[PDB]
Amino acid sequence: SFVEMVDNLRGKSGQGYYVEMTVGSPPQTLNILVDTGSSNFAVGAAPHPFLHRYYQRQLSSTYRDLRKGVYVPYTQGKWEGELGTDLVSIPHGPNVTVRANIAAITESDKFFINGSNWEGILGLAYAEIARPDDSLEPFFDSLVKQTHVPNLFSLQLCGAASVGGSMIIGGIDHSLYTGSLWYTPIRREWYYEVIIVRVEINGQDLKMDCKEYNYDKSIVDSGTTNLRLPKKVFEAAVKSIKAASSTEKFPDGFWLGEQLVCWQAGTTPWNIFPVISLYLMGEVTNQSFRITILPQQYLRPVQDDCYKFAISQSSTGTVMGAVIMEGFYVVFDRARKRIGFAVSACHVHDEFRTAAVEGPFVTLDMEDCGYN
Ligand SMILES: CC(C)CNC(=O)[C@@H](NC[C@@H](O)[C@H](Cc1ccccc1)NC(=O)c1cc(C(=O)N[C@H](C)c2ccccc2)cc(N(C)S(C)(=O)=O)c1)[C@H](C)O
Repeated sequence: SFVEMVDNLRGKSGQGYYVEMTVGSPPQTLNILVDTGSSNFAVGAAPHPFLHRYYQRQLSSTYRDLRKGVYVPYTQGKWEGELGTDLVSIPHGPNVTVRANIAAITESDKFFINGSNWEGILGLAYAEIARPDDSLEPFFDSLVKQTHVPNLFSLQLCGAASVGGSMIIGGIDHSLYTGSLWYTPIRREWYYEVIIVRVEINGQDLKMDCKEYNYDKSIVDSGTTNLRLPKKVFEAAVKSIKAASSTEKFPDGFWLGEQLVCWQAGTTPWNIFPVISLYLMGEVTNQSFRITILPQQYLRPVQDDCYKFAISQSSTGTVMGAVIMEGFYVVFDRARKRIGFAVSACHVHDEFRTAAVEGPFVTLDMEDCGYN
């Protein structure tokens, strides 16, 4: 069942995790970026400098035009295209074929990435944020109503120059994580929004108003590279990581992601970089759990060893991107309106520290952490 889906994700470092899919009749094989931070299924349908191949509706026996246009803007990049429907299949997924909506991308800007090796995007979030509007069915909703595939999927993103991982569609593969799964409620169903109730850095409470962490939302977004934080939080955090690593000095544009930093290979001072603990709302009253991330997650690798600072500011709330998701087995349990976290089988090691998921913790007034 699920062993066929283990390792069905590929990618280049810093360029995104994709899965193999086929569209149309006869089947057109395509690499599709897996994005929990959006809800449209789209593929390049026109020649592009960065695209090795693209979707051809002309050669599809099954393609149906919807004669509606569509435009989709992300934080990074944008595109427009022609809405249609076609048969879609997942080679290393469940043994099924569904008719799903597909946006055929004819125009785009700063969206496709050179060398990334993917030609499309699979938005796995809810209809509420689908473009043009919620009447356009997202892929996973189509898959669930048309088949007996359970309303659940898991993502295990394995970090660094080739990355890989697993998208378990329809279930939970217990050989891919250690310890117990801890679950946080999905607050409402648009993005996969969660509520962060406490933040620690090297075991010291950031001591911020709970609400600041979730202003105006906090989402789990596999389509985003970084851990993005609200301005006030981000400044609090950076001040703390600086002070921890003040033993060395970096140009200020490093903390902005504008510049790299290098160390002679094998001498990277991981110790002076702190661990970050995010506390998430739990399932029972006054109960939370924490996930802890190593500097090996937010110092992304680019003779020597060079790194980019992968914590950034945001004006759309906290975005728990690949930085957080790598090294965790993440269960998007839509059926039970919850997201599970567990230490990944491909958690990446520190000599004297480890990524963790721990509970139970007690946290009072967790509902006050939510922003309205
Ligand atoms: C459709 C609507 C619901 C709009 N939704 C959204 O805007 C929300 N989520 C965004 C994602 O949907 C989209 C989908 C996408 C876009 C472009 C290329 C590939 C994939 N992603 C991004 O905007 C995005 C991408 C990157 C980035 O570089 N990604 C590469 C592919 C990657 C590398 C490694 C791991 C994962 C992804 C960065 C960023 N950053 C801003 S950063 C430098 O990490 O701080 C943002 C947003 C966070 O609020």
